Amino acid sequence: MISLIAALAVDRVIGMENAMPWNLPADLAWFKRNTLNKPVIMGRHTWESIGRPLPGRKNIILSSQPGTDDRVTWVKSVDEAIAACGDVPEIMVIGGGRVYEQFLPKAQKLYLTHIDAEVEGDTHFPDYEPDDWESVFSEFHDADAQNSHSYCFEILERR
Ligand SMILES: NC(=O)c1ccc[n+]([C@@H]2O[C@H](COP(=O)([O-])OP(=O)(O)OC[C@H]3O[C@@H](n4cnc5c(N)ncnc54)[C@H](OP(=O)(O)O)[C@@H]3O)[C@@H](O)[C@H]2O)c1
Ligand SMILES: Nc1nc(=O)c2nc(CNc3ccc(C(=O)N[C@@H](CCC(=O)O)C(=O)O)cc3)cnc2[nH]1
Ligand SMILES: [Mn+2]
Ligand SMILES: [Mn+2]
Ligand SMILES: [Mn+2]
Repeated sequence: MISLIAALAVDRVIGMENAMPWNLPADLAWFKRNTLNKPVIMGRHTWESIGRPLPGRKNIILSSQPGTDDRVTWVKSVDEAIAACGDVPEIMVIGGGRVYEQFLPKAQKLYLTHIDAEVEGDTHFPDYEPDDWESVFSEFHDADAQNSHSYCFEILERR
């Protein structure tokens, strides 16, 4: 099973200048809980944005060029990325925009955080057809002293 996990600001913005400009510790904690002990697939730009391997996960990087770091696994196509995960129950695709586009048709589950923040950005999450997806979990949180915007955790499953 393939799942996508992402955090979306208003208008599906997910990034600007190869960064995420907000800081929401509760959402990073949610990301860690839902990805720990699972393989994670990311594109090369997202690898450069994170800047280090994510511990406790098999890190798989898509790039058309040879890898430059043997602490992670480098693959050259979507099918190779999936194969490199082995026989696991759930593969997590962690972006960015181009990677989400390619994996969305193959995904059964979306873990989305909707952040109430207006962000200028240059990268968006794919347009997804709402009729294809059932909301099975949602949890709203107001802003607090640690998290400066309100946010909604949602899990959707392909109908
Ligand atoms: N808010 C969130 O949830 C979230 C999550 C992830 C990322 N982001 C943001 O998203 C942005 C990065 O997204 P992006 O769309 O620019 O880049 P991306 O999807 O991270 O990376 C694209 C790169 O991945 C490689 N790639 C993708 N598909 C491939 C394929 N089928 N075969 C081989 N290589 C492939 C290519 O690398 P080569 O050029 O080396 O071939 C391509 O240039 C940043 O702003 C980041 O902060 C946000
Ligand atoms: N909901 C969600 N939020 C994100 O911030 C996110 N980010 C990415 C890609 N970028 C990043 C950037 C940093 C870290 C990171 O530092 N993660 C630590 C945080 C642990 C914690 O804060 O409790 C990790 O071990 O996962 C992960 C992914 C992909 N999907 C996402 N999905
Ligand atoms: Mn092929
Ligand atoms: Mn197999
Ligand atoms: Mn806000």
